Amino acid sequence: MQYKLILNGKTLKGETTTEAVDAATAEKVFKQYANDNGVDGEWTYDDATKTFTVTE
Repeated sequence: MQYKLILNGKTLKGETTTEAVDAATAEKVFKQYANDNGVDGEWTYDDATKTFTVTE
């Protein structure tokens, strides 16, 4: 599957589409992108919308 990351705060607000395949892998990819850009913090995910949020 393809998963959407919403990054919300600090450095940037926006949505980046990563061809992340599965849930597990997308957490490891998304922790990296988040920490790469600054917004290390709390994680939420919703399945039905293919949606991951890095929230303050």
